[PDB]
Amino acid sequence: ATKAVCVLKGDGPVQGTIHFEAKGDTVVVTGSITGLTEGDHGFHVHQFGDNTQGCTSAGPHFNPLSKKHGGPKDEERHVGDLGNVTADKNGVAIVDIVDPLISLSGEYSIIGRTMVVHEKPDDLGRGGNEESTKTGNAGSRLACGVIGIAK
Amino acid sequence: ATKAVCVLKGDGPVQGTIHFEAKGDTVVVTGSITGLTEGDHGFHVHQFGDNTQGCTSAGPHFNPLSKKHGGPKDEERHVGDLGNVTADKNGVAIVDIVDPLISLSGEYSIIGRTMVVHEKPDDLGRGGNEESTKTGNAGSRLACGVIGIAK
Ligand SMILES: [Cu+2]
Ligand SMILES: [Cu+2]
Ligand SMILES: [Zn+2]
Ligand SMILES: [Zn+2]
Repeated sequence: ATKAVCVLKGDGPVQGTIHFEAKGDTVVVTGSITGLTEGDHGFHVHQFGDNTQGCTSAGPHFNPLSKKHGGPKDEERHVGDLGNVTADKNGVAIVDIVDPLISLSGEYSIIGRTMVVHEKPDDLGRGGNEESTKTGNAGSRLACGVIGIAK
Repeated sequence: ATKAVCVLKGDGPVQGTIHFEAKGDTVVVTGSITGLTEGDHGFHVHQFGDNTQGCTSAGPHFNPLSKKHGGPKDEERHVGDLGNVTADKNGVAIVDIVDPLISLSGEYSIIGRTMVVHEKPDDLGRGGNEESTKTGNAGSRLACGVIGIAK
């Protein structure tokens, strides 16, 4: 697929539609998430597209290369590290990311995996603690969805 | 990619969890669906893992070989044609299917696509009207979910 889509849903007020498009050796991510508290929220691709137990069953951050948690710009990051999405006072976050590590095909494709938007911001592996270089301290999983093939 | 899972959700009471496992050269599908009316219900893999408009956006049945709709045992069928699941009087349908066309990797992969359970029985393409050759007259989509990679 050169195109993918993900519908984020959770137990609370957070929902959103995320679009993915392959361009060169990058994936352009677009869309929006509504119902968010003003400010930043971690935005990551988790390993499994398993929603049997809410967003918890999605597992760890997609990390096929076995590296530590970082920000999208860092060389030392998990493939699923897409940084933070920023919500305005109205609680809407317009997503716009161009990532060079995630892919929509091949060994480490993200199709069939889970997109997760977190409760708190992602400190990009710079919080100092140990929960910083594993998840970036983004908190619980507000909404999530399995990444699917799009027309 | 040897295991996959799908959580079926809809506007109504129908829900269920479907499991997929690559065993040998085939794919074993198991699980259960609840909240169904007693009797048969179409059970298919639709082309897109797009839930932006409910089960509607999933598109037509997955059909990479460009064939007409049929039953799972027919030569002429869509790759996504898994026939009917049968609900007992308590509204529970136990899924136990092994299928020769679907796969969890490559050209026939259903990872990232949508599993749908229909309101009415699939006539296995033998209804005699044009609709039979497309959807088996299975009708509306009661519940669906994107097929994701499982641990
Ligand atoms: Cu995360
Ligand atoms: Cu169908
Ligand atoms: Zn990470
Ligand atoms: Zn069909």
